[PDB]
Amino acid sequence: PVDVSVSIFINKIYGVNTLEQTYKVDGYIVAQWTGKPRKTPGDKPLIVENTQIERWINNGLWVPALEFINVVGSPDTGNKRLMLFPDGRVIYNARFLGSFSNDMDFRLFPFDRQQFVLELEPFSYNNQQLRFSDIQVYTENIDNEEIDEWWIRGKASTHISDIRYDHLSSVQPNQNEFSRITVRIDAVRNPSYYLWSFILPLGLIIAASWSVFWLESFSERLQTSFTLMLTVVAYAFYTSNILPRLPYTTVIDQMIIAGYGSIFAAILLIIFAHHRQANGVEDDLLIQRCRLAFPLGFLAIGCVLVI
Amino acid sequence: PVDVSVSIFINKIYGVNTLEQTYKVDGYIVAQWTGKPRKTPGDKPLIVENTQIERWINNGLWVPALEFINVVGSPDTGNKRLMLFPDGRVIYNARFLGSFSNDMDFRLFPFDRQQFVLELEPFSYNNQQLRFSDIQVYTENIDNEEIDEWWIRGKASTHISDIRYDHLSSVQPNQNEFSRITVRIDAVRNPSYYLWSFILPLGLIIAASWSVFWLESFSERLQTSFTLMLTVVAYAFYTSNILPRLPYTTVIDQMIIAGYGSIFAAILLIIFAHHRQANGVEDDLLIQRCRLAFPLGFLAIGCVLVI
Amino acid sequence: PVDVSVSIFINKIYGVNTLEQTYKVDGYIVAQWTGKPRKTPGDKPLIVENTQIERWINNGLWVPALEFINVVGSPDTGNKRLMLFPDGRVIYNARFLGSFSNDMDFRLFPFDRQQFVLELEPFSYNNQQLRFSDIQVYTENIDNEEIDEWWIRGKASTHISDIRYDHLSSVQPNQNEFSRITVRIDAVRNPSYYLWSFILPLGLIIAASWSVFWLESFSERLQTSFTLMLTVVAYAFYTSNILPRLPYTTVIDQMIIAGYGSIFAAILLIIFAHHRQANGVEDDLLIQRCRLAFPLGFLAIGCVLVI
Amino acid sequence: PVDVSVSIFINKIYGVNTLEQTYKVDGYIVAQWTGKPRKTPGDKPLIVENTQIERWINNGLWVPALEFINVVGSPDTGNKRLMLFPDGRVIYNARFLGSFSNDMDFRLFPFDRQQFVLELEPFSYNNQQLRFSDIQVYTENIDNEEIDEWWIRGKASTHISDIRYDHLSSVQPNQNEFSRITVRIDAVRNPSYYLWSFILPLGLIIAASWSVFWLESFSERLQTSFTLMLTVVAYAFYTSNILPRLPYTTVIDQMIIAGYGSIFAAILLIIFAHHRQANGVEDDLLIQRCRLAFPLGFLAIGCVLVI
Amino acid sequence: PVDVSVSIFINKIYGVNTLEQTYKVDGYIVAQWTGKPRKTPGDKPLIVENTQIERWINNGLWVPALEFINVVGSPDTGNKRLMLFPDGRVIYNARFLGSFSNDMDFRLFPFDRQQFVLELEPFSYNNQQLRFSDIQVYTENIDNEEIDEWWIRGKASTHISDIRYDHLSSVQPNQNEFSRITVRIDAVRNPSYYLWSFILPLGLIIAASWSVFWLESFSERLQTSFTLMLTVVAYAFYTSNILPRLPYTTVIDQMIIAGYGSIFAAILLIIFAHHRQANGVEDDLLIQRCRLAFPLGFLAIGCVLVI
Repeated sequence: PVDVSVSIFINKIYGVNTLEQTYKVDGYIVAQWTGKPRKTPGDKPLIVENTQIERWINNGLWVPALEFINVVGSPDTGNKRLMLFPDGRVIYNARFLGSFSNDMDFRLFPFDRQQFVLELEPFSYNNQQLRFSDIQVYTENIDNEEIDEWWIRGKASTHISDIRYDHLSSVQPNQNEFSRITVRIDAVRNPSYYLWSFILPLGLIIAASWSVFWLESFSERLQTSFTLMLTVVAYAFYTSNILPRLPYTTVIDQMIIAGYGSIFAAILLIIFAHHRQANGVEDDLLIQRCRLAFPLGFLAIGCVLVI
Repeated sequence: PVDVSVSIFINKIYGVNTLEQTYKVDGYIVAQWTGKPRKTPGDKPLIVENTQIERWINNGLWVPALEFINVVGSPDTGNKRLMLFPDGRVIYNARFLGSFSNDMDFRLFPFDRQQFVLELEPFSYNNQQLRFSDIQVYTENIDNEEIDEWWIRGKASTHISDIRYDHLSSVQPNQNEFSRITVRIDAVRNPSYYLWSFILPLGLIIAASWSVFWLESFSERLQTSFTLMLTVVAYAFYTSNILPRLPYTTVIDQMIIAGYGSIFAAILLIIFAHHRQANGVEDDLLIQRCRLAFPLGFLAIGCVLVI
Repeated sequence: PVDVSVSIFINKIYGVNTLEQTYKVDGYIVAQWTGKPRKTPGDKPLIVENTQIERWINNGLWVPALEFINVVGSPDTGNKRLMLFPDGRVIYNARFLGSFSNDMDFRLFPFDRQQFVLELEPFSYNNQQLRFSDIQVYTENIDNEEIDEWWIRGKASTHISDIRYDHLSSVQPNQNEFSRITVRIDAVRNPSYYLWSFILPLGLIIAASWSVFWLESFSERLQTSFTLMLTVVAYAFYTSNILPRLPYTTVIDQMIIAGYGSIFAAILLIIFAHHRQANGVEDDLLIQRCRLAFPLGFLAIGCVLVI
Repeated sequence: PVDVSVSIFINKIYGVNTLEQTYKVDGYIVAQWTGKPRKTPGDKPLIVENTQIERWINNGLWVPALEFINVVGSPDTGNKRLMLFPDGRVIYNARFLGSFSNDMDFRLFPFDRQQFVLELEPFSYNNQQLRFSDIQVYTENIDNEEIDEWWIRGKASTHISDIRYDHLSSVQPNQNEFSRITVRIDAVRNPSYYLWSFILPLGLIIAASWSVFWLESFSERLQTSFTLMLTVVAYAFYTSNILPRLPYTTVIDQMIIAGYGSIFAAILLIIFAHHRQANGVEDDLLIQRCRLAFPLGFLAIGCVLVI
Repeated sequence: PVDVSVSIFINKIYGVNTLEQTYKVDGYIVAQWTGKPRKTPGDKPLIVENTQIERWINNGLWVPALEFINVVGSPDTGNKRLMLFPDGRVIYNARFLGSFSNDMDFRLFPFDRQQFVLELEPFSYNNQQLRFSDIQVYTENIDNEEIDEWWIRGKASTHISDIRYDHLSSVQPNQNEFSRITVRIDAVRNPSYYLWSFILPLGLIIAASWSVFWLESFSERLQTSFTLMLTVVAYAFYTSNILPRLPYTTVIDQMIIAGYGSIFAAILLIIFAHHRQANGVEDDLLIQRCRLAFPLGFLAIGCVLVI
């Protein structure tokens, strides 16, 4: 089991496709291992660049293919470097961009807190043939300055795990198990755009839904309420292209459903108020005085639907 | 006919393009076959990695090209591995991403139940030259946890079929027939997003279409009904970008057509009620009392259009 | 002139980009020719797979490059096969996906009838050096089952034509002429989605445009008509993203222009009716009784604009 | 200075990205030059196809790389052909698709007249090492038949120019200058779609803006005018996705700004008419009679904003 | 430390993805260095073109890989040239397109002033093995002519810096430090499109929000205000697809929030005016006379929200 030391320098994280739960990570990967000693020209290390490492591999030099488990497709790799040292150690540096996938949990879409996971593993060599000793992830080029769409909180957690595989049991009897590296970078979404553009107008429209009751006759109350639905429909088609589709309901969508329930509540109370006239002569006072009780009640409802 | 054992490990299924009936499958494919025995360095199996299997193929090593029948383009393959054993068996492991196509049937778009089909077949070698013995599909990394947009129900069904070809009859007289593997993974769509965002507002708008009749004069009934159409038009341009185009009509679209038929029904009954005045003096009572019969009738109509 | 027999197996046709008049065709192409006889190992034909035909080509084996004339870019080819027979014939099988272009005529966009054209031609070898003998196109995997967005009507017509070129006259004096194969697959669009979602609401909105006249006073007639425009504007921004842009006007767009002309017609008749008051006292009866003549007249107009 | 004869056969021009000022050109390029005479097998010219010219180039055959100056990225080249003649001349044929860029001037977006520019130049060889003798551009497969989105007017103008470079002065003292070919194909946009879908409804809405004044009281005039803005806003979000963004204002956008200025003009005249009541008793006649002077005045304004 | 002279000719800058803070730069890069003298055929410099430099690199010729630090993926390189001189100097010319990233600061989105940064650095050779002497950036093909979406102000600033790396300390003890080149091209956005299409209608709608108060009764004031919200909602879904998402609020979005605050302000003053009736008989004069004080106050507010 040859010892391999991995260093992952995360250049930048961007392109968080919330639709597909993918995110593009750019960076560098550096693998250090020690093999047989060899003769180099001088004591200078021998640097082999891209479109030239492949000739050394065809010659018989051992370069492992450290794949990414959670990647989409194949990483659009850039330059690659191979330093052969006269001491006997080999350093493989590479630049990678990749669309990585993760099980993002969108419980609170404005206020989300996920982790970007890079999962690195040897493709063919098991634990008895290649073992990852340690990884230090240099998340240093990543920095939040309150303009970034994701605040990257803290450092990056590194984990060296050992993973067995069911599908390699048929081809390998007892050694079908691979070493693996998990790099988790905890990030929180910047909620200020959604707070200042997609939530405050819901508050204004729901306040308007409270203020619709101030009219003293029923027909233009109905016309006002149908104008409102339209308004709520227009702003519901607004914010229909920013967020993914999940079984449970994200915060913007409870606000939209709360707006729908409000406008309808207005419908049912004005129809009931029109039908409180038992003989067509009794006025509407106790149910028409909901201009201060219904607003506070739906403030409580909205406080529930935010918490 | 050399026996080939195939193991397909489905890593993840995503990107279901309902527009094009394509879906991206990531995974690994492992082909086991047995050829002539050979001399390897030691009893250790010889592992040949990517950009190095091609040299062995050019040397004269037999590696079949197991194509995907239902794939879009060519699969964006990643790392590939070839283990040559001193016993005499060869194991070809490969990582594939592919846009696969299937005849998806969108009878009930919120409540759909399809199957993702991976169709694997040798490209050039017929049944007399290469026969698939067995396939076990390790659908294990796939798991539903009620956040996924598709619930993957049960295991994956495997089928080894034998398929003849008409276009290879002109070039091969009697042996133009190929072995084939069909892997079907039954999946059901998560309907909760469509139920809680795209169907309940139809219920509210159609209930509003029922409540439009409570006004006691005809002109602002017409103005209210024209406001409503607009509302139904706005929400009909909503949900115009989520679903494909088919000959028959999916559940959201019967709800939209039902809304159109409702609003118009409101138009025709209020024009008829205005024209029930035979001499301009007869009032409208029996046709204006549809605030409790028309709603239940269209509840029955909606129950038909959901079932 | 070596005789080449071509067999094109159309796997599936999809992705009809009406914007760009391109469509993606997946399939296989099989070229049969006869050259010098050669010695093969045994009487078994020699099969040469992908990333190995190129070595035979570099050795000196003659493989023509049968290009597609009407393709966009280069076809994303998959696996390729070359059978060399001891008899003396060579069979080149290949799997191709291509974005093909054609002069689509969108006279009736819901009810369109076009033909998908695959135009195949040798890239460098003229008629005196390579002649296409016959083509049989196996359009068999293509089948309509009334869910497909295009019904493929009948078989595929094959045509072997002879095409001269002006730009190759300067480099080739008398033989600048190439053989060519045209494969035309006649298809008709499935109109049921457009009939049941994009035409019937025009009928409802135009019927509403007829029913706008039932109001007995002029000001709220104007307000209703301005609400209607908005409605027609909203549904005109609907269906603005499904169809291409042409000089002449497709069926949906005559319906939209007919709706605009209707609503305006309503404007001009109500302004004229308000101005039929010569001294401000004469009522409006003969021009206000267009609730049964204007609807039938625009039924005739719509029958013209559909036929 | 070796003489190179270029023939560019433009197959088709499409994909005019007005957003990015790029357009995709498909076609063929044929370079004729004369070098040292050579021995070929027979008097038949020797044809070298794609993935085989590179071996001749590595052998020592001189093939220049005729780059495109105004291309986006690298051209997605297809098949390439190299005819070596026993006489001594070499013909390099190639099929190219490219995203080409040009300084498109969108002064009149419905009625635009631009030119598609293909700029071809040797990458490394200056004028003293490679000189373009003549170019004839065979724009023949391009034809307008009044369905195309661009009418291609006339032939293609060819220009052989000589261009110096500042950045190659530091590496080449006196010969840093390259020959160049400019091919300009003048095209005019098909305006009929914009005339019949994006300009006539502006005329109808502005005519409605003229007809808003016919109401005899002020409050519902204001409500009608606020309905109108909404209408103008809805149709202003319509046609927000077809055209690029420029400093000056294209014809659709002067029509939208003219509509905004109209509706507001209606606002200011009805507020002024309500404020012409000096003591609340004086009626509004001279400023309310703008139902025939304001429409003709804004006909003149629109005639200015079209010309 | 071999001296390398770099010349970067920026052909064109376009495709500024404000969503991803990426921009596509096309251009040429020319590296001059001096190595061992060599024998060339004649005194003519030896030019080695693309798909032929790699053979010289495999032979043993030293060509450094000058990577881009801030690039997305790998640059879609085009033609490459290598001039070997008999004097002893080597010139490597290359054509590159790249998606480059930068920390764009969107404080004033119509009136933005950023800088496009190209960051060039040797991939493997440190300062002791390769040192950049000087760079002159020939920003000459870039020119503004008041049609471009970005005005490129002034020349391009060049900077030769020295950058240490933490992740290369584990593999290189004392020399882990690389020379680097930063090219900054200051650009300002063309604001005229946003001024003439996305800001002036906000002024008109807010002026309408001021003029809503002229009605003399409360119910249709409320209906007018609900029509207005809808208007503000429709134009708020307008301009929802042009700009990125940031923590702080860009100029269009303060205008949208200012419009929301206006319409609501109208709501609260008309509810308060209706509630200033202490016994239902006191009229509303002092709070209804805000048709000239509220407009100027919100002119001051808008002057704050623009400055």
